[PDB]
Amino acid sequence: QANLMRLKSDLFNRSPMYPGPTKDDPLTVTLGFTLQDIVKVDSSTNEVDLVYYEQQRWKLNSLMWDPNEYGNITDFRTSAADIWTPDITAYSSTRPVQVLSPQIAVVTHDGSVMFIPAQRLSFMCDPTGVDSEEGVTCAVKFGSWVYSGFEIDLKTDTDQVDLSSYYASSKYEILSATQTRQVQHYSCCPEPYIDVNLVVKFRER
Amino acid sequence: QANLMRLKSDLFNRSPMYPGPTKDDPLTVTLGFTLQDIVKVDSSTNEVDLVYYEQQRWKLNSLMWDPNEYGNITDFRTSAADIWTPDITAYSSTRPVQVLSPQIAVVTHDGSVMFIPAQRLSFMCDPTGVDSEEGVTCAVKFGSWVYSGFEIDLKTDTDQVDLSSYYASSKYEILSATQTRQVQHYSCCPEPYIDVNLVVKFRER
Amino acid sequence: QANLMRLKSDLFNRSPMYPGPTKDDPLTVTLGFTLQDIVKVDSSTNEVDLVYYEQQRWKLNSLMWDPNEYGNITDFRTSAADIWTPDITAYSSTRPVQVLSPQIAVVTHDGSVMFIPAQRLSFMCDPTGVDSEEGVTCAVKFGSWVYSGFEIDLKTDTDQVDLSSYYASSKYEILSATQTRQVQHYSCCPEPYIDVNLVVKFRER
Amino acid sequence: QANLMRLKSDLFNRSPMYPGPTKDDPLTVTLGFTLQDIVKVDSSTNEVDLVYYEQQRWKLNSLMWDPNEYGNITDFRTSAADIWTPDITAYSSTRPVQVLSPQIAVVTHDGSVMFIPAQRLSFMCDPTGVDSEEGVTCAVKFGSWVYSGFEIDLKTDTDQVDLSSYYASSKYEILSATQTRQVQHYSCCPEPYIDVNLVVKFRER
Amino acid sequence: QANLMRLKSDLFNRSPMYPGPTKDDPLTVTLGFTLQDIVKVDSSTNEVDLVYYEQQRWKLNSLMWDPNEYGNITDFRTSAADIWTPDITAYSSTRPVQVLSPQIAVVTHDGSVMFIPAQRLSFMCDPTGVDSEEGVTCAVKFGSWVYSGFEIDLKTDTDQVDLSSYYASSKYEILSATQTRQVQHYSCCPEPYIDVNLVVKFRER
Repeated sequence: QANLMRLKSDLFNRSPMYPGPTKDDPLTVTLGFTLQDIVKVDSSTNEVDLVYYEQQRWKLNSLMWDPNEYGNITDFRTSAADIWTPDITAYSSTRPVQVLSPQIAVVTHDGSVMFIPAQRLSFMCDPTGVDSEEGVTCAVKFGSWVYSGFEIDLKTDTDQVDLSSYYASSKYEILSATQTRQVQHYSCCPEPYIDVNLVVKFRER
Repeated sequence: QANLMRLKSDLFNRSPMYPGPTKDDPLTVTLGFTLQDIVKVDSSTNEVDLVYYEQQRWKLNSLMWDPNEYGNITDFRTSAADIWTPDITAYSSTRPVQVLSPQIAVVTHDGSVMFIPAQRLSFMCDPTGVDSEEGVTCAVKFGSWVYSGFEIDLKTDTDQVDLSSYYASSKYEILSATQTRQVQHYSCCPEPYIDVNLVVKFRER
Repeated sequence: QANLMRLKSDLFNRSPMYPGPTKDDPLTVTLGFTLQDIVKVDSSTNEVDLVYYEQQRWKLNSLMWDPNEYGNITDFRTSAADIWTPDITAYSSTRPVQVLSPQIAVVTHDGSVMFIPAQRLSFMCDPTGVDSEEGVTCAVKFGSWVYSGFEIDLKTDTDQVDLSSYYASSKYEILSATQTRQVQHYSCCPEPYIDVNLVVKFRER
Repeated sequence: QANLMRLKSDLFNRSPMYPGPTKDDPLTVTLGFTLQDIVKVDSSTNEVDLVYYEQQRWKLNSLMWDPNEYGNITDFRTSAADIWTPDITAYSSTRPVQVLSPQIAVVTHDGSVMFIPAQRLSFMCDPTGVDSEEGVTCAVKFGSWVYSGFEIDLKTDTDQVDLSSYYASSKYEILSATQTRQVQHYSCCPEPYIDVNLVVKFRER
Repeated sequence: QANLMRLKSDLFNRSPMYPGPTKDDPLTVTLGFTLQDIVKVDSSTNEVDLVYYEQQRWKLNSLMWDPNEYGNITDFRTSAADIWTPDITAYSSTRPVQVLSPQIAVVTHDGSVMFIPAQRLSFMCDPTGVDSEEGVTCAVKFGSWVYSGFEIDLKTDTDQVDLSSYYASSKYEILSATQTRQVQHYSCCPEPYIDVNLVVKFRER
C-alpha cells in the first residue's frame, strides 16, 4: 500500500518522463520473441498472421531507486503508459498490430524494465509451398521506427525464438524460427538502423 | 444522491490511487465463467469464438467504510476506471477480446468488489471432430498477465462452468465445461503464475 | 448565447455528475424500441443484426433548474458524456453494439432527460426457416447490467415495438415486434434484476 | 508572423465552447454533397455503400473578428473539435459512418465556418433492378439528430449533387443525384423538423 | 537525460504549438513515397490496397535552436502530437487510412522536421486487366485536406516512386510508379490546392 504509492509518485510526478535516447545517451533494448501460433495464411493477398508475445527490456537510471528508502521495495508493476517505451515496429506489417495483453510493465530497483506485450500481426509473406514437405519461409524485421543505431541498439539473448508455448494443434507446424540482429545503413538516412529479423520456416500439419 | 457523492470522493480522492497488490500485500481473485454461446468455429485457421461472462471478486482494505457514517449505504456501483481491477487475460487469444458489457463494478462496504465483464473471445482451438457425436475439446487459460502467484492468486467456487443459460439454438452444443485452477512457470520470470483453465467440450447439432 | 452558457456550467462545473442509483434513491427508466431494420441474418453462426434506436427516459433531481435564473429556457441539448446515463445492455449480443447517432440528450427543467441512441446490434438468433410463411422468432433482453430492480426500475409504455419507421424495402418483413417487461434472477446475486424482452417475429419478403 | 496564435486564444480560451443553437438564437447550416463513388451494393443485406464529400457552412457571431486587429488575418484553419459542429446524421445508416478526411474546419473573419468531411456511408437501399438499363433509385435523409427547425435550419445552395468528380471507373454509373430540402411541421408541435433527402438513381456499369 | 529535457520544455512548454501556416506564413511540405506492396485487389468493388511510407519534410523557425545552449544536441525525436503536422490526405480513399508505424517525428536544430508514417490505404481503382501483359493503371492524389496553395505548397525530390524495398514476392509486378505535383481547383473554394499524384501501373506476376 503506502510506500509503493510514495515511490510511484516520486518517480512519475516529482520528476518528468525519460525524454528518449540521444547520441550522447544511447540505450540498448534486449528483444526476444515467443511465437505462439500461425493463425492464418492468405494466399491471394500475400499475408500471414502471427500471434506471439514480445519480451522487451532496457535500463534507465531515471527509473532508479534505493529500496531502503522505500520500505525494502525492490521492484514494481505499473501501467506501460506511466513510463517511456521503445518504438519497436514491424517493418512489413500490412495492418495495424493488434494488442492481445494488458500494457503493464515491471520496473526493478536498479532502473531496469521488463515489458511483454502479446500482439497479433499481419505481415508480408508468400505462403506458396506451405503444403509441401520443405515448407515455406518468411521474415519480418522488428526495430525502432525513428531511432538510428546511434540512439537505440538492439540485442538478443539467443537467436532461437521461444517455441515452448507454440500452439500444439495449430494448422501450421514450425520447422524453425530464428531471431538475428541485423544492421541496415538506409536511403533517406546516413546513420544505420538496427533491427531483429524474425525468420520462420513452417508448413501445413 | 448526497451521501454516496461524499463516499466516492472520500474513497477515490482523499487517498492516491491504489497501486495494486504486492508481495507484502497479496490478493486472491475468485474467478467463475458463465458460457453463453459458441458463436463460430473456423477450421481454416484454428480459431473458435465464445461469448461468456466472467465473474471477478476480490477484497481491498482500502475500499472499506462504516455504513453508519454515510447514511447506511452498504454498496455502490462505480465505473471500473475508478478502481483497481485485476489484469486477468486469456493466455491464448487470437484477437483482442471485445467487451460486450458496461465497465462498471460494484464495491461493498467491507471493501469487496464484484466485476462481471461480458466478452466475445477468439482463441486457439482445433475443431477437427466438431462434426461428430463425441465432439471436440478445447482449453484457454485465464490469469494475470503480470502478477505472479505471490501477488495475485486465483480460485474458483466450483469447477463446473455455468451452462444453465447457454443459448439453446446455438449451432454448437456443449457436452461439458470445466474451470480448474492451475499453476505455471515461465522462462522469463522467477516466480509461479496462477491461472484458471477453462475447458470446453462441444459439437454441432 | 451566454444565457444557456451559464446554465450548463452551473450544472456541470459546480462539483460532480450524478453517482448513480442506490437502494435508497432508486430510479425508474422508461424504455421503448423503434425497430428500424433487420439488416442481416447469418445461418452459419446463428446471429442476426438489428438497426433500431432506443428511447430512454429518466428524471433526476440533480438536473433541475428554475428558468428565471436562466432567461426562460424550458430545455436544452448536451453531449451524453456530460451527464450520467443508465447501463442498458443487450444480454445476448455477439458483438459490441455500434453507434449510429450523435451521443446527445435533451434535458428538461423538471430534471427529466431524453436520450435516444441509434444502434446496430448483433445478437444470438437462429434464422432457420426465415423463408417459410411461418417465419422465425428471436428474442433479446435489454436491462441494466449491474443495477438490481431495487436500484433501477425499468418501464415500458406499450408492449408493441414501433414499426412505423421500419424500412419498407428491408430484406425481412416484420410479423410481430413485442417488448415485454420481466423481472428475473441470476446466480451471482440474491436480488431481482429487471429487463425488457424484445421478441421479434420476422420472415424474408 | 505566426501571431495568429493570439486570435486563437482570444477566441477559444476567452469563454467555454459555444453551447449550441438556442431557439431565440437559431442557425442556418448549408449542406452539399459531392458523390465520389458507389463502392459496393449488397443485394443480400440491403445496404449500399457511398463515398462522398459533405460540405457544411454555418455562421457564428461568436467566432468573428476584425482582421485589422490581428495582423491582417482573414481566415484560419483549426481542428474541428475545438469549435462546435452540427450533429447532422444520415437517418438510415447501418454502420457507423467512416471518416475519410481530417477533422479540420476553416474559420473566416466574419464568423463563417466551412467543414467538408469525406465519408463512407452504408445505408438501407434495395438494389433490385441495378442490373438493368433501367437502374434503381435510393434515398437517405440527412438531418440534425436532436435539433428542431428553430434551432438549426438546413439549406442547400442547389439541388444538383456534384457528380463532376465521380469515379469514372466505378462498377456503378450514376444516372442522377438530387439533394432537396424537406420541411415538416405537425399540429401538437410548434417545431418544424427539416432534412435534406439525398436521392441517387444508378445502375451497374 | 539532462539537456534534452530542457530543450523540449523550451520548445513546447514556453509559447504554445505552431498554429499552422497562413497566406502570410507559407510552408512547403516535401513528399515522397516508398511503395512496399500492393496487398489486395478487389474487382467486384473496384478497390485496391497499398502499403507504403510517406516521407514528409518541412521547416519551422519556432522549432529552430542553437545546439551550443543544449549540449550540442543537433537533433531529437518526439511524438507527433507535440508538434503541428501537415494534414496530408488521400483524395480517393474508400476506407479510413490505417497507420502502421509509431506517430513520432525527428526534429533538427534548424527547425527542420521529418515524419514518415507507414500506411495501408484502400482507394478507388478498377483493376480490370491486372492479369494481362499490359497491366492496369491506378492513380491517387495526396494533398492537404484544408490548406490551399497559398498556405501549404508541395514538392517532390523526384517523380519516381521509390521501389527499392518493394516486396520481393508480391502477387504483382510494378511496371511503373510515378509521383507528380499538380494544382487542382474544386467547386467549394476559389483557390488552388496542391496535390501529389501517385500513378502506379502494375500487373499480376
